[PDB]
Amino acid sequence: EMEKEFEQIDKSGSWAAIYQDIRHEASDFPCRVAKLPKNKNRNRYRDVSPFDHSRIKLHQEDNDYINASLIKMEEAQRSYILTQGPLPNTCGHFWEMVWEQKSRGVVMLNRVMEKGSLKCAQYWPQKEEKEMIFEDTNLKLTLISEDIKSYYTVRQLELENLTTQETREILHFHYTTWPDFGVGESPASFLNFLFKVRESGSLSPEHGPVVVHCSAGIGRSGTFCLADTCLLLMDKRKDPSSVDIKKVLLEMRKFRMGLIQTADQLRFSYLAVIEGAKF
Ligand SMILES: [Cl-]
Ligand SMILES: [Cl-]
Ligand SMILES: [Cl-]
Ligand SMILES: [Cl-]
Ligand SMILES: [Cl-]
Ligand SMILES: [Cl-]
Ligand SMILES: [Cl-]
Repeated sequence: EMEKEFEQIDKSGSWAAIYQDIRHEASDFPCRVAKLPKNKNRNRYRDVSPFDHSRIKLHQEDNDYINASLIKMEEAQRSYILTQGPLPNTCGHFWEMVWEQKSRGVVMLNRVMEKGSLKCAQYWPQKEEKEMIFEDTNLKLTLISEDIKSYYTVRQLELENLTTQETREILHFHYTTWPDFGVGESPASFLNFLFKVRESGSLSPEHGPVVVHCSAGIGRSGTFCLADTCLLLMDKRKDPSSVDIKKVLLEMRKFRMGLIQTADQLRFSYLAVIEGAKF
């Protein structure tokens, strides 16, 4: 069904056109807080801001602002936090959000440098003996172990609230092989990565929402959540062919602007959901 629609779009070459229809129909909500002067250095890209209604608020006494959005998919019964790659001055905010929102997993979809450009701060420790302390938000983060695989790496991190000395294990799922240009010929390793995140329990409703990021927190991140939600909808619905990817994406874009940044990414999402549904 969805498969048929896919071929028709490909035959007619109308990916660009469908994607531009999505951009035109997308919600527009205010982002007043994101745009306040005092928040200029908390945004990686001035063109990518959380809506006020869905922005994650930091709890500590201080500016509550982080560039992160809660995406609550009602029907699919899953929530995600989509955020930008942390900046050198917002790594403490980032981990503070993970703590306060009770996330179990963090999903990273870029390498810290790609095509020789910085997309994200080194916001986690690379060596066991060199833990990170975020003095502004009073948190300690330790690498406990890491499982480096061919197409992704999973790290076990210990996050300690230095105020309470409570500790939590955070799973860091780092997809390290998203192509430097365009998207993957095949969705196979992206889909295997998604299933590994699922299998870990990080997406379970007993935890806070998974934190998902890339550089701006809308393109690859949008792909990840879009595919995951569509696959949920396909397995839950009495009629699985009723899942409309374009509608699911528009619904997601009520919570954060600009999810899926290119017609290729849109096409890749279709591919990933189609291939995924089979599995
Ligand atoms: Cl201000
Ligand atoms: Cl939904
Ligand atoms: Cl492997
Ligand atoms: Cl699941
Ligand atoms: Cl990215
Ligand atoms: Cl739908
Ligand atoms: Cl857009």
